[PDB]
Amino acid sequence: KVFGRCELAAAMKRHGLDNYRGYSLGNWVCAAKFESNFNTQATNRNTDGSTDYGILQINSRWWCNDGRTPGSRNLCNIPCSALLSSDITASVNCAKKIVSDGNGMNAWVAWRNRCKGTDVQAWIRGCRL
Ligand SMILES: [Cl-]
Ligand SMILES: [Cl-]
Ligand code: NA
Repeated sequence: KVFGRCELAAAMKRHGLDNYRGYSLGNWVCAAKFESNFNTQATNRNTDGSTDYGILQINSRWWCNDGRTPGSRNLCNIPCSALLSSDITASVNCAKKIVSDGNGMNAWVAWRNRCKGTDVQAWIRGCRL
């Protein structure tokens, strides 16, 4: 599923990502924009052999099981395919664990490089929330 911008903002808010760990909703929408262009089916292979899955490009080295990432973990206790669903629940629940891991949203390199320190509220401007 390719979400609309305000559609995704609303779904993230309903799933409790608004201000989760202090990160306002626009931070999460911005991260999703640059990680996946709002496409739940996005996948990308990393140079280390792991793969990133879903709207927030959650990696299989630590967070989900894809059966093909040697020596990896599955700390969200989910198949990576669950992160590709039109229903964002699994991605949100795993993102909550990731963002609590110690480095906040810096876990998402693209958030650090493209969202952090910017006017992230623009990503939710105009949305009925
Ligand atoms: Cl915001
Ligand atoms: Cl933080
Ligand atoms: Na894994």
